[PDB]
Amino acid sequence: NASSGNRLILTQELHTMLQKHLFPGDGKEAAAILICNRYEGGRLKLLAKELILVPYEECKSRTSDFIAWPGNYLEKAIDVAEEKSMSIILIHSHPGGFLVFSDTDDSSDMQTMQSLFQGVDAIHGSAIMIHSGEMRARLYREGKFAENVELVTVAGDDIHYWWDDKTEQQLKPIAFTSGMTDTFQKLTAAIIGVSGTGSIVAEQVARLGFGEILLIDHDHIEKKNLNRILNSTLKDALSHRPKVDMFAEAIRCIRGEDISRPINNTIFSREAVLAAANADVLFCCVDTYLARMIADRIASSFLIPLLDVGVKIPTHVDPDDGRKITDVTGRIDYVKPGGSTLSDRLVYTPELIYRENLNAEEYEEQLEAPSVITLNMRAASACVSEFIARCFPFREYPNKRFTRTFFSLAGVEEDYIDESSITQALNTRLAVGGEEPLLGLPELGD
Amino acid sequence: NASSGNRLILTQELHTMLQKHLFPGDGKEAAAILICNRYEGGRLKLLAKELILVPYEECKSRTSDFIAWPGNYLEKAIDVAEEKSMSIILIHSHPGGFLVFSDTDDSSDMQTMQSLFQGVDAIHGSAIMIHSGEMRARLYREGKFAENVELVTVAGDDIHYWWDDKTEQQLKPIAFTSGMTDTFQKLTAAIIGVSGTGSIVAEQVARLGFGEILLIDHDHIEKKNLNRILNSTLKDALSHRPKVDMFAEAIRCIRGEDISRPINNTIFSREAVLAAANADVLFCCVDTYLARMIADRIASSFLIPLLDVGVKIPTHVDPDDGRKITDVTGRIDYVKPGGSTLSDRLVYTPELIYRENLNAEEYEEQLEAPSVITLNMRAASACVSEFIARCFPFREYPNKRFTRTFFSLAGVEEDYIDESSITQALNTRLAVGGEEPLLGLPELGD
Ligand code: NA
Ligand code: NA
Ligand SMILES: [Zn+2]
Ligand SMILES: [Zn+2]
Repeated sequence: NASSGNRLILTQELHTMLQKHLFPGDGKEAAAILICNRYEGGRLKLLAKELILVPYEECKSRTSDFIAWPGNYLEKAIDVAEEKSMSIILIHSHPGGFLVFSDTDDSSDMQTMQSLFQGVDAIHGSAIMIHSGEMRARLYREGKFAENVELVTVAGDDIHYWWDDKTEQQLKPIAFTSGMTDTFQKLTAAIIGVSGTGSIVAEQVARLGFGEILLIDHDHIEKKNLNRILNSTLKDALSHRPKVDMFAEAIRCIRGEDISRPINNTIFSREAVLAAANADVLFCCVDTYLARMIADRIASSFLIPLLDVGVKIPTHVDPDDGRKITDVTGRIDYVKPGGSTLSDRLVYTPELIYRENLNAEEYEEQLEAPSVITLNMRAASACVSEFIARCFPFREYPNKRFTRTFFSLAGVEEDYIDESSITQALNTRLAVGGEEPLLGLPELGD
Repeated sequence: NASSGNRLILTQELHTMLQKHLFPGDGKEAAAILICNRYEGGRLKLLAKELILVPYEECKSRTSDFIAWPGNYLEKAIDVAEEKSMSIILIHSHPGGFLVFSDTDDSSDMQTMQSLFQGVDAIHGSAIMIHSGEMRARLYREGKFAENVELVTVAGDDIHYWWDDKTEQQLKPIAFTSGMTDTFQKLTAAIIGVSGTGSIVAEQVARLGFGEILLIDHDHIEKKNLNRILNSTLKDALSHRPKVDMFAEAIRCIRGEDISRPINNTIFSREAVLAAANADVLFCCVDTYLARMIADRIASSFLIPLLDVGVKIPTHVDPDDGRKITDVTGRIDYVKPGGSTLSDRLVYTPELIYRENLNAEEYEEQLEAPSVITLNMRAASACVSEFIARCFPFREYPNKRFTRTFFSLAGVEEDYIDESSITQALNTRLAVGGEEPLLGLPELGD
């Protein structure tokens, strides 16, 4: 499938360190080793986890077109990878060259990939980088060539997609053009919540040409939903139709192809998490602290960029006038793997999740923003535009300045927070993939 | 129908003058006369055109609960109305009172309405105002009571809807609540252009609960349209389905009721103009100078508030990088009857319309914003929110400050222009209704 391609994902931080080591300035090849976890869902994703730099002095020969792999650094990589059968990717630079593997590279790989597989029974591979930072990679199974990596990607402040070469033109597209659609057609988007905002995110993702669209929601269409959920009908409400099934069918009719994957479940489930982990981008549109935390942990664990959107209309009672709107607000948060998280930004806290679960049990035992499509659309359009701006930069300022966006329609103000202003906690789950218990939550354990 | 109610429409300027005369501060009743044109479409609309203030000194008696109508001012009103059979509305104030017609008012009307009809064979009526400016009115046919006016309205910087009293609660609703839906259910919206922006405007108007939705467009769904037009399907494109018929059917399914009126024609037609003139609000979403001028003239002629929206993505070729986005922009203009127009704001000019028509003929004889739903949604959501903000004020600043809105997503700036900063030309077509040739354009003549 156009939505079954494999992935090698590096964090921005690891990629920056790698590029700096591979291009010291003397124009000679240099070497490094990436040790990766894997997620083997509908597509294979290699998740860069550890980096070993091969010192220049340790390489018996370094020239502008060759580097000798010191055997003991292969062994050091085997020693890191052995316990969890991690994938080992050997990387070298092509200063003054091109992103093409040479005959020497092929013949070297034939030797080194057999050594790596004898050390660790796992998929391994090799990669090359040019000075710009762009990479190509390929994988070897049982120590013998299997396949190129379709996509090497880094979701930084800007999102970088480096595609395996084809005979067709593959220039980076400009925002809002048809090359944009070409990129999106090879990507998978996950919509968490087919909500007031999420149905609008999903509509845009569909019409922008994304190749696979996961829809995650356990809720149903109701009469109260009809003022907000795109594509929903009165008939849908009268049969309490699941939101994900309604929207999957809409996408099928819009696109002429069954490219949506409806998951009728809460995001707090093994089913939803394992499906979402396959995606190339997460859009979190569920207005609970729990859901935002799950999305946060998926994004870190599986190295997926995350866009989180919320809106609010707080009200108060005025002594003289009665109930009044207090404010009308929206928030868009972009989270890059290894950058500050939703937790760091206090979008949720342990206490807020605790109180929210208690209140849900109180509401269960016992058993103001009613018409808000305009606000939902104002926020959801900004949310998807943020993804476009990071894939195909078009703003007059660096994308890092817009890491958080807050707007008020009552105060007619919009403010931006730069990534560098956000304190970061230690991120223990980065690139751990599906290590059990899933996301560190025993409730999701196997 | 809930969409067949009649209307008495005053301009903000006339209403302000009327209220000032009716409430000089001595707490005694005062009197004035409104002379109105009419539009008799699917609903009767009285369009306030001229105002005669009855001087306090000319009234034989003025008390806190009575005023004597001087007969010669009825004759002056007859003399103004005679040529074009205009409707005459007698207005007096209720200082310290309520918006209820008294027995004295009923008995007075029985006399004066017969005199008015003997003078001018037309519908006439009477109205009352309290100090706040709120009004009630009723109409007399052949000089005898016929019916109350369902809605007296002034579209100023704020939009005022004064509804005929019912046994049910009728408090002014707060933005984004259910009372909002109650107001909208009695209104007619006209969507000019079921375009990238117009289909999103129409979707919001539908789900917000508007009672009647006119859709005006001659264009069809095509494959190139599927990345932008809400509710459109591949099947729609394969049969080149008219946009208005596609969207009318969507609205029927969404709302469970056939409340849309699809007009498969250009706005530059007698059919479209006469349909639009029935509306309570115009949304202009067609990106031609001609269409914006027609909408401008409809709004002035029939006293309809107008929201005009456009977006642009100018591009340029960079010597070093190739084609680049120059800017990514949107514009929302609110036009109130008697306020500055789209012409005043140079949204179109005679020269721009002339050149546009020549280029269309050049293109005819001979025979960059391709994927832009996110921008269309960002602009269309702001456009409908602007209507909400003026009907149910919720901003921390006066609505007049936001008469024009300009935003750039590339420069990350949004600017507002106040009505008071815009120069106004003489507005010769204000409240002339369907005087021929329609809109002053011989091409639309009968
Ligand atoms: Na970090
Ligand atoms: Na004027
Ligand atoms: Zn090489
Ligand atoms: Zn009275």
